[PDB]
Amino acid sequence: LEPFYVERYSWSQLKKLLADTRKYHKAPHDFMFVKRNDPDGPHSDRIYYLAMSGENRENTLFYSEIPKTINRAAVLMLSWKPLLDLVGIASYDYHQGSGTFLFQAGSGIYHVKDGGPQGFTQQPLRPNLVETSCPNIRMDPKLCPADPDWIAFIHSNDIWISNIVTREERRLTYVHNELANMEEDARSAGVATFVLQEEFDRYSGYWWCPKAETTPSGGKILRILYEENDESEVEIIHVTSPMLETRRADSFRYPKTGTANPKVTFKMSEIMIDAEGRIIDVIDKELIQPFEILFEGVEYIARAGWTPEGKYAWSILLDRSQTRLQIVLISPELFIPVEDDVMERQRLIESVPDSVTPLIIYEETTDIWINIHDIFHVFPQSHEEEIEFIFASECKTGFRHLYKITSILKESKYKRSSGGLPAPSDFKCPIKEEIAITSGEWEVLGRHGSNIQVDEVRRLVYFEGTKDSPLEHHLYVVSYVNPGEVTRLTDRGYSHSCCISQHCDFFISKYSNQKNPHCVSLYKLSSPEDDPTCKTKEFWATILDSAGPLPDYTPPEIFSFESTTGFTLYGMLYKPHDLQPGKKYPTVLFIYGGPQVQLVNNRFKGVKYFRLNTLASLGYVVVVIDNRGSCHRGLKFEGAFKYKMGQIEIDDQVEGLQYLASRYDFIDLDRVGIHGWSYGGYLSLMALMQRSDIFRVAIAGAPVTLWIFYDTGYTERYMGHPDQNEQGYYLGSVAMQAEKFPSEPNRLLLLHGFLDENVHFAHTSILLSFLVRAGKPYDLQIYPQERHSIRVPESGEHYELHLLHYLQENLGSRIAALKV
Amino acid sequence: LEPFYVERYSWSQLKKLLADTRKYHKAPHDFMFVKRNDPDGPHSDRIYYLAMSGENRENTLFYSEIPKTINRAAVLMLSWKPLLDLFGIASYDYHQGSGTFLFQAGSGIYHVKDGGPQGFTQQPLRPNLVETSCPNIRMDPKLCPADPDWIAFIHSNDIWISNIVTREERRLTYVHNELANMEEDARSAGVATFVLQEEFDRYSGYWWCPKAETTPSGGKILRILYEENDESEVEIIHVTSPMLETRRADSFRYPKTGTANPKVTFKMSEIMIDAEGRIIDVIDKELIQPFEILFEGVEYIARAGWTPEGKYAWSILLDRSQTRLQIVLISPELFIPVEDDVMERQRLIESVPDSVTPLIIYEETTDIWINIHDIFHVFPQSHEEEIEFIFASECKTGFRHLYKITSILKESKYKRSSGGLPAPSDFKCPIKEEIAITSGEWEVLGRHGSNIQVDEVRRLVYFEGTKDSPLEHHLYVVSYVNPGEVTRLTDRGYSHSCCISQHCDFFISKYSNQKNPHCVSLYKLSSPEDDPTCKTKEFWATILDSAGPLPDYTPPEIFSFESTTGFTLYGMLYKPHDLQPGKKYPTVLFIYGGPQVQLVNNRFKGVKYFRLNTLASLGYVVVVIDNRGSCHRGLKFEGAFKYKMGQIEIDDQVEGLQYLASRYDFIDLDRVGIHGWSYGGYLSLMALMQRSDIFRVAIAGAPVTLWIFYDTGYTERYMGHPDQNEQGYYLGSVAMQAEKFPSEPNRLLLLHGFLDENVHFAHTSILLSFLVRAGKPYDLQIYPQERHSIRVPESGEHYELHLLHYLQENLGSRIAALKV
Repeated sequence: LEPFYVERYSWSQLKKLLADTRKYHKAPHDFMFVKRNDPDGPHSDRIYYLAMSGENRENTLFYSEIPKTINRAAVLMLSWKPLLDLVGIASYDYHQGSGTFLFQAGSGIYHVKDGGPQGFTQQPLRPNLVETSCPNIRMDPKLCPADPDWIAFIHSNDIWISNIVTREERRLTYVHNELANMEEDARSAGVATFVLQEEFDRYSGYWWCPKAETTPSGGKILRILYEENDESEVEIIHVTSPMLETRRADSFRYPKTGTANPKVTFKMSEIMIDAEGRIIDVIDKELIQPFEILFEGVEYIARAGWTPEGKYAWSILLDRSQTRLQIVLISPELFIPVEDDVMERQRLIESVPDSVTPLIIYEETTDIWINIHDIFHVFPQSHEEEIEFIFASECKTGFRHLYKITSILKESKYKRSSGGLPAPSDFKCPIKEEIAITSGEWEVLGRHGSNIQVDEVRRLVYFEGTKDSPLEHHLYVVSYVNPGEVTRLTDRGYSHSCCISQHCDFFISKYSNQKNPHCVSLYKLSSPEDDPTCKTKEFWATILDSAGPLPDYTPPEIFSFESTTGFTLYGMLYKPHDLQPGKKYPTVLFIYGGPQVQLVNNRFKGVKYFRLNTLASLGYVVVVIDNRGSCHRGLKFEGAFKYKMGQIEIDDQVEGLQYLASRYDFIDLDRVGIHGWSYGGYLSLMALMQRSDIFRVAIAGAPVTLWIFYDTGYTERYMGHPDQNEQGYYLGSVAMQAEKFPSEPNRLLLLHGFLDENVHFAHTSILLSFLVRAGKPYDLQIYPQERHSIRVPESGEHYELHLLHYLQENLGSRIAALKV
Repeated sequence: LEPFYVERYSWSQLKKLLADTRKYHKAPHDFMFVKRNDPDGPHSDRIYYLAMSGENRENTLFYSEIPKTINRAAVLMLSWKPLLDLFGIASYDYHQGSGTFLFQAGSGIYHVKDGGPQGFTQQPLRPNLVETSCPNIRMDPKLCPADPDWIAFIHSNDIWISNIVTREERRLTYVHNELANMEEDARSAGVATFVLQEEFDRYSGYWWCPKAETTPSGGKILRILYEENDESEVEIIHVTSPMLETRRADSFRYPKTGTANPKVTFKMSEIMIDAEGRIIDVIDKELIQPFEILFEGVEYIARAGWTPEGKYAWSILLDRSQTRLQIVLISPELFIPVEDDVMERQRLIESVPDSVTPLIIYEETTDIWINIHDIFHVFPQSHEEEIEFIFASECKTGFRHLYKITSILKESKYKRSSGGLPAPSDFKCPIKEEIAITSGEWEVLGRHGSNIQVDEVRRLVYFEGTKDSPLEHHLYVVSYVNPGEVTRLTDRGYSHSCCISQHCDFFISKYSNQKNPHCVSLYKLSSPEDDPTCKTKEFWATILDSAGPLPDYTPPEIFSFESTTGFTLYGMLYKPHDLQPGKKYPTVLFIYGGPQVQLVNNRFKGVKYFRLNTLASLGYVVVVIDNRGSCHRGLKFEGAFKYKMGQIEIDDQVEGLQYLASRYDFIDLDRVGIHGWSYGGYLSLMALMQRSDIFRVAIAGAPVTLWIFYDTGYTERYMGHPDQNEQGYYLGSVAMQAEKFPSEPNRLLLLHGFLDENVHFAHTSILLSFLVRAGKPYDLQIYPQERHSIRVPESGEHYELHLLHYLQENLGSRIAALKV
């Protein structure tokens, strides 16, 4: 069986090849339905959404008209109507009673009105700048749901509010100083700190109370819950400033694993507004006892918000190890004004009843980890001493499922005036009811936009899950009263990502598969008159048509194999284009292989993984395998590498590789390469360390080389604290095992964005430090202008060019074979 | 001619080859002569000196006995007797009258006596630790020459003094606070700042007055001249900290070319002491008028000290462009106490006479630049109206020569009482006499320890120079009264580094040549009875013996050629070992090429440049050429590249390369590589950029890629201010011309110490950013533990390993030909 050697192009020629194939190459999202309520008009709804409409175009608001009826013989294509007059807009708020949109576009915060009592526009509206006296950029703007005249935003790590008709502007928090350096002033209000944004996907740190309390004089009280962080004890790291001329570095509060997270607490801003819409006074309030006493054991505020009527604030709270989750109701009466005078302050503590107390309405544990999600729905309060809610969890069965829970709002055993600390269980509510709404060997999805929509009239819950296949996401519906069978609403053969109307009579799906690029289509939901539980769908219109099967892109084929570990493991195979019979080709394993990611599924890969096809076209077999630890296969599948990251993943990659090599004799196992970014770079190094017999070259992008360098939230989920897993951290850190790398050159390539604040460059430089100490060869490429991703096209072009040339010169071509 | 190809050794074989050739592998310095004064004893002198006894041992004081007579049939090897037994030392201080040594060894400052009234030890001495209350490390200790009980030192950028018998310890300056961080507190006293240490080789910023003024009470006043620096307006730069696990950078005051140098002034500390050694008071004193007014146009305090009688402080002052030098006498009466009260301060200003004024006893200019040196001898004052001194200069002829000068210390035309400002020439002293002691097309040496020694009895001056050859330094002697014949004292055929005993009856030479490793020998000076002016020498004893003609080292041969530019240029050629007939070999140009350095001379290159021989043993031609700009050829030769660094150097390299190619068939001009560090790395990049027709590969170490990033003292000397040389700065900066690099890979290797504070790593990172932008390929090696030098052995070994392997794979071997 003869070895195929790839065509040996020059650097200039490969640049041309890449530029030519690139030359040919954002979908609508954040949908919202608003009813017309016009009996004579032809339209039932107007949908609003964010999209581009061009390769080089700002992301902006559009609308389309949903007609009451359609021509069912034809296919309706909805025209995109620009909502606004002339990157861009990333998200938007809406208040339905008034029609007020609010959004940030560049530095400015703007608002328009459509769909309210004002009616529906037929032409682009003019964005109205919310004026300000704040010198710096305003971040994270939110409408007050109780009063759409008021917004809030962050300026220099403090909370501000601004009235968009009276033009009044007030600062609510005085925690940060814009003029002081960060080393001395490390406190913020209303802002999620690094670990929360990066490792829990919480981006805001303040929440409007959705209802206004009326006052005696005919005014009102608006309310804002917010987290206040003190990062004074968090370690300070320096990362190189993008302006390389300065030869300077930015300071950065980075809680590395096994060191202090920020000191956190809850606060409440109480804004008194008079009859004319003007601020009487602002009273800043704090918890009656400190956070550590009321919420024992809690490290992270994972999520937060309010109940629909604004009676209680809620929060989802994690312990340090992230094996215990608590859902806690927090009353506004737990908050007292911040007081310097101890005499007046002691009176305010004694004035608040002992009956007012935190209410832990739910608690769960696991000995794997808590995966945080966005599913949490709270029904209206039927009775004063009860609360009903839907939550999702992997803790019961090891797959994420929905549960309808009723908890009893009991007065606590603990009395505050007695002058003691509460026992752990004193705030725990008892569980009256806990019904499993779903179950099986498959999960409900709750991250990255996936959530539930609850029809309260027909008593149903729409959700996304993996019930039909782990390679496809689908829309499902089921009753939450008499949970029986689960009706799938999307068609098989594509993977779907869906949005359901607030009115529960429509859903939109963005869908694709390996062959076809992503589509976006609208579907009307119907039920037969005799049974509202039973749900059917009908195609209504196309929002975004697929480009169709692209020329010069051959998709891969999805394979599987029964692993010796007792799991089916899936993969993607790109056959090298124009197979010559009786010839064996060089192979390139592309890998990520860490938690919270699945690379192998029935989705279009011709956008993001286009260069895998380019490798196939030059004569490389390309393989991708989701090893144990990847998502969408349940908690036990995910848990396989708890305490043991780096030890198992390459066994699955090799087992899958050898499966393919037996069934396909065109795979040359003497010329295999491995490449990945972040965790993929990490495993690319482990592959070369552990299995140098199988892997000739390894190309590691932004690799974790040393787990002690990575943050608290991520590293302690999967590896625990470093003091209690000394062997796991050692075996999982490539920089502590530099002697295991080859003494042969032209096998190791390290790639790194120099400005990376996520996986610090330090990971690479310390690896290099030990490789140099151990007399080991390496190749290195730096991207001086890039962080963790590659954003500037020139850097990405150079990356791809160097990668192809490296694979050619050290793996694929005939000159590569001669170098040994 | 058939092409020779070097053997393809593996990475492991090359490591072994480098380790075997290394397996077989700091001379005596800082000499001092002390007379025995023992008529009955066998020894005339004891010599003390710093050295390293073994390979891995520390640097300490030793001594040897100089006998009154010698067996002239035999060769006396002096035995090294350890002075200390410490339960290291970079320098020491000594007081003749008392016999007190003072030195720093590690964190401690020590004192111990030998060779005065207390006698001469016959075994190692255990030193006495100086007591302190200071928490941080103490720097730059100096004995008071007027009282060996008193020492000074620096602690946290302020001057302290302490008494080694009474144990009194007083802080003299209150200019820096260690508690406040670097960003806000930028003042220091007694310390030379960055630029003056790197670019002017001044390491101290305070000078003891050599004499004590007696008080009528019975005590005395001791004085310390010092410079006070304010670095507030100097730019702050961040350099990666050596502890890579911290992921932090350290702050550094780095005055980049075209920006503010430190604000500098002179101060005077007056220490009043009572009759029995106790301090009475300390008065800190400042200049009567500001530094800028008294010393118009002066940027740099290049050198400073006192006249031997202690009457005047002196200073050598440069303007910003470093084309004007002034020697200035500064009376203690020009200093007044520092006063807050403005009325009491104006009393003190008026209490100083108008006759007391700064005295500019010498001034010179040049169209090239002033090279600062350490030669300045002031004779005793016979008349109070006159000062006689010897100074050296290149400004008269273009070569450095000694001049005896007499200046009239006149009363100035400027009066302070008049209430105006002094004009430029008001402080200039008229020149009574200016005799040239030496002359010719050759230079006197005044840097790196080269200096003069004056014999005031015989009226002679000993010096070092290039008179006999620019490839050899030799010791000479000449009269300063009736200068004529210059008598060489060292033997032709070696290059010498010498020092003369204070008593002018002995000199020591460290000498070597191309064939023989370095030796150190003692020679006795004497005169014939008929003429004290005449000096002869005789070999007395060896201090450090030769290793002998070194096994497995083959030295190069020095050559020269008559350049088209009108100068003879010198070079070194390493012929390949086992030179086959009718074959041509790959060539490696090693380069520095910047100012203040000469690579080609008659010295042993088998230690520092041992690996050039190793390259020749593998079959490489190695060439080194001293292009125009290199030192030891006069100021006109050196000035060739003024305003245009990087534009002329490679022309000379290539001319010398073509000269060798026409005279030797074995040089294969199709396979020429270039390599150097610092300025050599810079020129290696320029070589590939400008002349890719000549040079196949370039290995750039710590390269200056961008002259705006380099400091004031160096860059502005050679290139002027950036506004006055926009094109020279552009053309001289390789990062600004990234498009000129090759589109072929395997031609450019970048080497850089990651922690380099001198040539910042940003030179590389910025070059790489432009190379990425221009789609150009590069190879990169980082040394994460190294600064500008490569100190840690592992880093050095890896560098040598990787460089050999790179040259093999991309220049020398058969695979290198097939790669193109």
